[PDB]
Amino acid sequence: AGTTLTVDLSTTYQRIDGFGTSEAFQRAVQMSRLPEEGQRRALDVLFSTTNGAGLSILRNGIGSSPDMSSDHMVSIAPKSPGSPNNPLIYSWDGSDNKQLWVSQEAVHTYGVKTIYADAWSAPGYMKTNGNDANGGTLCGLSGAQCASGDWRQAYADYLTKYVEFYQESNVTVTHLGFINAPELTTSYASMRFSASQAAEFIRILYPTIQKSNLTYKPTIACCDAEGWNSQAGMLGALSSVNSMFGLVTAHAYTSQPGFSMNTPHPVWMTEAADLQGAWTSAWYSYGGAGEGWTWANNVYNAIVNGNASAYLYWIGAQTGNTNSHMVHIDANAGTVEPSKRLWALGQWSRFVRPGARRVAVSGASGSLRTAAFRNEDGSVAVVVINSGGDAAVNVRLASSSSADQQPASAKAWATDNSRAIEEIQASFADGVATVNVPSRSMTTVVLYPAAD
Ligand SMILES: CO[C@H]1[C@H](O)[C@@H](O)[C@@H](O[C@H]2[C@H](O[C@@H]3CO[C@@H](O)[C@H](O)[C@H]3O)OC[C@@H](O)[C@@H]2O)O[C@@H]1C(=O)O
Repeated sequence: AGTTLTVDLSTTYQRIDGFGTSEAFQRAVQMSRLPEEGQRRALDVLFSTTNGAGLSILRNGIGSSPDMSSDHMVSIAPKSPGSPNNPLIYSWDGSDNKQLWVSQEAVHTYGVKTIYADAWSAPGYMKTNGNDANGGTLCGLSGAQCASGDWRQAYADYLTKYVEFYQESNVTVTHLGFINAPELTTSYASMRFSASQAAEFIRILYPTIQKSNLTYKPTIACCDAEGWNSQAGMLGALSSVNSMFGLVTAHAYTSQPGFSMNTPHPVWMTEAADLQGAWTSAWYSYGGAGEGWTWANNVYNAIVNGNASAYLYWIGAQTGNTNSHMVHIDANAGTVEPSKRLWALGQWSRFVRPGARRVAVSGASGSLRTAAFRNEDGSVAVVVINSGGDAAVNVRLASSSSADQQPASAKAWATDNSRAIEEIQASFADGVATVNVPSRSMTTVVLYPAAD
């Protein structure tokens, strides 16, 4: 009588903080160059819960560079004060590489409440190599002594000031990172920390945040390693400072998020993309690296197998013809073109809202991959990734709690080769939703308590 998926609300796993992306390295500046119509279409496809992906997290870069040449993110303190005991020279431009505008829109127009500010590097004058690019380490960490002096507290004060500048512009930074890919030396903003050096810095940053006049004390994150395997390798050294930070972060480049890390903290997958793959907007062709289907399955893997509480693609909107970004902007034409990778992330984010709890679901046939989430508002979202033909599915709840009320209505949306989070029939009868899950799709079925 169709396949029945039964949600067990009494078996719970990780909280979901949400889904998102970045506009770092002046990708936000590229959005700002669009006509007003195009700016709003780019902001809608990213953040709109009615006509967009409903992304619920924005990752901002804490600019390290002396200026905005090339795609560099200028620092709030680009000029050296000479000694780390001298006051830092802040030169706040009220733009932050156009990330403040994107943030203000995300928060005030679209209701986003999670903002993750992550430094790729300290300013060059705070580092062993005197540059924010080409690796090097923060002056004054163990094994990183500098003629210029110990810049560790100055770096903590600087990160705190950046958060303060966002606060005074009506945006709360909720999460704060001080490194990115700390195993990697690159030709752009980059900075090398060992796990011990990360733990040493957290000892200094934590009391700096805790003692500050910040209205909201942001959660310290570590360490945006390039994969699960590399980040897992840092957790031993980090365990001595588990009382001093509250978020573990890693990318999906050098390994996949396929296992639960041994950490007490929530874990986010903060960066993945097909960075160099030829642009495609396709949902499904053959399961290649850029296809919407592939990315819908990557998010599934990170949440169900990696115990991720969040999933961020690298870039939202950007110019150029690789899959590093979800949304193509043609600066000439003033056009915005979402790939089916944007719709893949949205097929999660629209229905699995911040503060959702992952809950057990059973009944899936071999062609179906399923997961279920109970939202803070009591709505229950059930993900079905269908690798087979169309599949008639029934969705129902069970609980061991008599406080859990039966749902009063259901709706369903699908993304596939012809649909972008398009509503499909959800035939509801006495607590059960019946849906025809399209061939080669990700479908989400949501059961709603009565608003009336
Ligand atoms: C087609 O060039 C693309 C690059 O090949 C690709 O790596 C990316 O380059 C960005 C760079 O992205 C980093 C990817 O590695 C991560 O560890 C790191 O966090 C990211 O920052 O970021 C710096 C920026 O200057 C490069 O452009 O995207 C390139 C693109 O043009 O899309």
